[PDB]
Amino acid sequence: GMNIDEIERKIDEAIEKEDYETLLSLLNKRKELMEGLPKDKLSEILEKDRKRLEIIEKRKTALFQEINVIREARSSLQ
Amino acid sequence: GMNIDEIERKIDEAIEKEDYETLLSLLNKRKELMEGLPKDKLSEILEKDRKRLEIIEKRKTALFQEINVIREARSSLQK
Ligand SMILES: [Ca+2]
Repeated sequence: GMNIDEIERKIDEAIEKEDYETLLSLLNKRKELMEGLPKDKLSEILEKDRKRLEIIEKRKTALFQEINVIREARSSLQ
Repeated sequence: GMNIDEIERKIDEAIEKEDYETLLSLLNKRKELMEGLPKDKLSEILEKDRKRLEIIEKRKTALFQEINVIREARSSLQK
């Protein structure tokens, strides 16, 4: 078993490497440990998750920008 | 400026490197030359363009897959 702090560290690593499938699995592993945490640690993990979500939402808007440039190229190839 | 052969080569280089802004620019430069080309070079270019469309469409689909997994991660984060 990995401890909460060790999964927390892999979660941020996954996010940085833009490895979202691995992130998914870590969050699902973390889901088991969530119910037996003290309230202060839980609240800091949830606060941290807001910041994590800000990171991937910026990555998502960048993917949409790159998709759109390919749409321009596609029109220009046609 | 550059001739058609050099542009076509840089175009394939831009596709490989995911440099779609440079592709756009190169395609604009090519569109000026298109009118003057022989019918044989035009058809060569149209054929290449098909394969090129396949490559960037495959890459656009890959990006959407990333977006789709990202949406799942958000859900799992938003509990
Ligand atoms: Ca992975």
